[PDB]
Amino acid sequence: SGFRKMAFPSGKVEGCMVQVTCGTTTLNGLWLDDVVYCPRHVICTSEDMLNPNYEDLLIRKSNHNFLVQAGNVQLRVIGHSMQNCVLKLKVDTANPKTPKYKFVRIQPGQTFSVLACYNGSPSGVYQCAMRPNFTIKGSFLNGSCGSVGFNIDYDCVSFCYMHHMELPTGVHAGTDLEGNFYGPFVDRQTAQAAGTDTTITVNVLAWLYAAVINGDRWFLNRFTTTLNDFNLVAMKYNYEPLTQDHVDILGPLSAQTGIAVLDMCASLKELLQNGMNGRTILGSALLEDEFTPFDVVRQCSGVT
Amino acid sequence: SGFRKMAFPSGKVEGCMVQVTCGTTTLNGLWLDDVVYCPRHVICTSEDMLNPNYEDLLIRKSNHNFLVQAGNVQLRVIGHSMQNCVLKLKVDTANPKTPKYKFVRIQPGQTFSVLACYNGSPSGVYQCAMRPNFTIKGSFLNGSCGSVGFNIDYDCVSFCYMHHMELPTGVHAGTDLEGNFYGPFVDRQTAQAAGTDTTITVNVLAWLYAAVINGDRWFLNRFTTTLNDFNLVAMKYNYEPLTQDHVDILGPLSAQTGIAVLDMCASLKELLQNGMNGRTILGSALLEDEFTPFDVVRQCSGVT
Ligand SMILES: Cc1ccncc1NC(=O)Cn1ccc2ccc(Cl)cc21
Ligand SMILES: Cc1ccncc1NC(=O)Cn1ccc2ccc(Cl)cc21
Repeated sequence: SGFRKMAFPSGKVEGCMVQVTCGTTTLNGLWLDDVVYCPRHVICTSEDMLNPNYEDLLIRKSNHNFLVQAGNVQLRVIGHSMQNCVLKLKVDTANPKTPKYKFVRIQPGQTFSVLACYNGSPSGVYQCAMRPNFTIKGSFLNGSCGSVGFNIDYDCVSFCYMHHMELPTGVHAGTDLEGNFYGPFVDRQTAQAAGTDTTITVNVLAWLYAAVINGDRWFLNRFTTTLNDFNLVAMKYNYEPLTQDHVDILGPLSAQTGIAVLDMCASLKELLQNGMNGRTILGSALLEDEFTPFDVVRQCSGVT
Repeated sequence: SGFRKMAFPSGKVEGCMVQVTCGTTTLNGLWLDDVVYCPRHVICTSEDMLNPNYEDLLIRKSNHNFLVQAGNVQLRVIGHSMQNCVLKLKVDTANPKTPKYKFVRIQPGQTFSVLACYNGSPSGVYQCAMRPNFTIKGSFLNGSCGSVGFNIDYDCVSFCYMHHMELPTGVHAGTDLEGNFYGPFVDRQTAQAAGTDTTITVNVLAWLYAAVINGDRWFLNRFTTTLNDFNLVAMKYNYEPLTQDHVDILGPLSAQTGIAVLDMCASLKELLQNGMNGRTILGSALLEDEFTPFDVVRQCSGVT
């Protein structure tokens, strides 16, 4: 019992974190096999960020200009290439701590763990969600660039995010491990406003199922609804539209609890229309949307 | 920017987790040097839990009855002893992944990270606080016993908690690494109700300072208060009394923000008396009390 915002164990990713310095800029790198991945803005000065021409800036850089330090030892850089917004630094030594891994590009609403690092050293781990506006609400300071987001399935680490920047509104933007930004963000110090941060409805329903499994049942009502009726309410509250795909993904939670998905939708509808009335659900006074149905099943079954 | 419930990186603790089986009971063990620490109820059957005599039960156990598996390899048990509510299993091999460590007994209000494990394997990491009633609001299922709580200062892991049980109310009870329970709990399947779960006032104030540092300032008011006036309000709301020791610990946050501790107390007083009025602070609709002043400074400065 109990339901917590849980992150994946971070050891497998800690063994990959390195420090990358180019000139006067130091950020984090991810060392997998004989390649170190890092944000391409490591080649920039803060002045360059206003309007950087990365191909032109990169011409003035050689293998020896990229200083890569793993723990306290220096890695020898034998190649460097730019792939979208990330630099790939080929080193002469394969990372002995390389776990089994994949690079995946996640969709909005999907959750992942972040290992926040500074100077190649881990500071902490927390759980995030890729927002519907393709930002993440992380906790990052200057020097955190290159910190990565990931999921783990038994022994395989699926890297899904690399941190690049903070928007003027304090939210965060970054890329997948192929260097493609999530959303329309660009790695330049320019006006980049985020779109509407809508609520991930399917995750809120998953979290309502987690609450029922853990004993918080006060919000269960005598009503049901339809996908179309629910979605009218969800539109009004800036909630993502619920699809039959989402209903299907909630199937196992519906089966475990004996509460039909549409009945839970009706509970969520009343919660949206009437609020919590000073009450809490899983220790929260708001509707949590950063647990997917898979995270709920995982945490409620104890997958390791 | 951004403020998250952040856990310590868990790698150093993952390298210590082992599986301990005695008869038909399997739980987690913590392997440090040549000793494996685990809850003493590993020697019990579920029937034994109603009224166990641990010294008597332990007499029927020999070194070979404790099966300790680290990853997929078996550790040889050359000694076993009971220290309070934990068993110490001396093995013939020192854990090669033993980090620098200490055993500390924390006080209520102090926070720590939990590496939840099942069958000696890590499932996730989350941040906890030792409640004022000496329970923890964790996320643990059957088989999680032996999962540990810890803090890290650069390279030293301070182990502070080992999970033992869930109370009938879904809250959790456990010991320090010397086997002494936090609070008045005993390792027996008996009626154990928890005392009042009061709010950790000093942590709420630390989190209000974190909110100001991150831009959430709507709750700052034109008022001040005194320790005695504040404490009258704190009593009314089941908040822990604020001492001059707590004011002193908040000093660095007061200095960074330029907001006197008593002025922040007055903001907290109005928040208690008037509620949030449907507004949020650091994405929360309630007053968060599981960040200490040290956690706020740490996260807001980027200590690794
Ligand atoms: C300071 C901080 C806090 C949290 N997370 C990241 C950062 N760092 C930055 O944002 C660095 N940086 C500055 C201008 C700019 C433009 C584009 C890009 Cl990609 C990076 C940029
Ligand atoms: C099931 C579960 C979920 C979460 N956290 C822990 C557990 N396991 C237990 O509580 C096991 N167990 C059962 C009876 C009893 C009495 C005393 C003690 Cl020490 C352990 C006891």
